[PDB]
Amino acid sequence: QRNAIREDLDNYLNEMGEVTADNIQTWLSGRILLIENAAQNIAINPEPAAVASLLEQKALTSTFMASYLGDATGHFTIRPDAKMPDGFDPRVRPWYKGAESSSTSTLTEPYIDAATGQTIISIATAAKKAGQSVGVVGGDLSLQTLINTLSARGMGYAFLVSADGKILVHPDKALVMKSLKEAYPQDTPRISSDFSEVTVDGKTRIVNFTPIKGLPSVNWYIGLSVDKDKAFSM
Ligand SMILES: CC[C@H](C)[C@H](N)C(=O)O
Repeated sequence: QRNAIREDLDNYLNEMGEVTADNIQTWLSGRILLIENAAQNIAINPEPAAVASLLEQKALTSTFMASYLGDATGHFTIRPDAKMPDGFDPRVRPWYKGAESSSTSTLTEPYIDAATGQTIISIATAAKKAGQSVGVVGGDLSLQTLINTLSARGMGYAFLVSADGKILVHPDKALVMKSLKEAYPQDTPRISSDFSEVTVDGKTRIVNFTPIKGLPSVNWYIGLSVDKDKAFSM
């Protein structure tokens, strides 16, 4: 009976994957624009009084945990202000290196925030004034915000996985920054497969992967994992 509507279930799961990727792409896109705008505006006049005033504005401080500018001399400005660890250097941080490596904006993987000590991600971009970089701007979003975004939509759940197979954001915090192989050792889903049927705790799940279109610099996927019996029962 299943083998007759199995192509049907594929169609629903692909649809659910697409919708989820679309939403995330949309939620991130406005935040990417604010950081880009901040960087465009800094490049206007990169005097440090100006920078501070821009990063203090409510549109940025209500949207990000903090935003900041770092330069090639090692200096930085962060708003809201925070006590940084001794010897903190913005140049070595994943937002800075990421932004300098790309011709456009970028998004980090999860990393440990120097300010709060919590796992976050960052949107970052180089502020270019007339072709020349003047530093890197970024904004921090917490993993909990990202987890909350994903879990909005009883078959299953969504998670965010990079195109290298590293889980970035998953409702089970234990699996954050684990590869697929490490998180699903017994029976590993493969991105190369439209659908991967895997056993988790003696139950079959169906896992697909949907690319998130329209992100700058990164190729990430939405993963969907659904209980096979619940999915078919539907
Ligand atoms: C000023 C940079 C901030 C603190 C960034 N979240 C970092 O951890 O590097």
